[PDB]
Amino acid sequence: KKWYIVLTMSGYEEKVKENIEKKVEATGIKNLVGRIVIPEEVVLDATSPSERLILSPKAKLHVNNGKDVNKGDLIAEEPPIYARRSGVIVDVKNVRKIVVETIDRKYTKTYYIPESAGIEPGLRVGTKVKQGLPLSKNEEYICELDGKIVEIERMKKVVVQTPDGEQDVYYIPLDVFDRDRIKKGKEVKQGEMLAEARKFFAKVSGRVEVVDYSTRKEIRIYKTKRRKLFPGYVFVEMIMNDEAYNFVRSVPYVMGFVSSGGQPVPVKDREMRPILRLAGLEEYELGFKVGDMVKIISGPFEDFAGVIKEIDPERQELKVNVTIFGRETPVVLHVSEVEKI
Repeated sequence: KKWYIVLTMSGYEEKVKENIEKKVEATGIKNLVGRIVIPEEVVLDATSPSERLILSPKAKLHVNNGKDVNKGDLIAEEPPIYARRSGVIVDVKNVRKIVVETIDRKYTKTYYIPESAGIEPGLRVGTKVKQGLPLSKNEEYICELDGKIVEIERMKKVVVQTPDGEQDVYYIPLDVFDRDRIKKGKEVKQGEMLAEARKFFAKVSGRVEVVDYSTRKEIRIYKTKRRKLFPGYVFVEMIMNDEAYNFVRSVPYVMGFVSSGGQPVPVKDREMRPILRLAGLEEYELGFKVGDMVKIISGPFEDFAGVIKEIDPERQELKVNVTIFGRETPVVLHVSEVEKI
């Protein structure tokens, strides 16, 4: 029913959590121990993306800058495609979409090379291209702009023709192409879904960074590292009495509790709050120099004093030393989360 710190040897925290969890299982005593937390700090650990997903500007994102995700999470969703006007399909054509990002950055060049023109072998995401270099195995469709491919995708070009003769062009991603809905000669109606929505899941675990442009959205996922904030501490939620005490105290590798005199001290609310926030167990809201005293104003460690120790501009990051549990503790955070006092 309350938080207590269990002492272990530095670097044995995880074993103690497992042991405790097992003892609970092998024992059937399930009313003593609740949640068990080993406060870790997730830091960036990648010089560049481990996934870069490129998406339409109309892509619903289920993530957001700074967010941390696991290898299977839904990170985005592309809406369905709808016929803008009524008419008949007059052409359906296999077409490769090749999106080139140029050194002049900022916005991208999309190409559509008819499959019947042979897509050049050797073209992949990451491939450098220069002007004059063909993209098609034959003539036509030459690259007009030096850059790199950031997306290549098979599609169907669907041309719907209105009764008076005008035309709408849609590019259907192949994997959602629907042979019975989408075929030359078929009547489409305004509002008709020509293709379903698409989902997207993290190919990798890490921290997301999204670019939100009018030209396109991106999700980038970077490999992160985890660092135990307090070696030798295990925070365990538990009723505290003889039985609970002895129950956890006698776990292998459990060395004791943090306690003044007798029965162990339940962590002060103020000191536990960062633990909880780091644990995702609570849902929460200029010229700095090394050695500067600052106040954390946001985040897990909100309301804590600190000392700048490391500064990382062009990332607007700070490593500041904070005292919790009378322990000097380096925490990473954004400049937007501190004040210079």
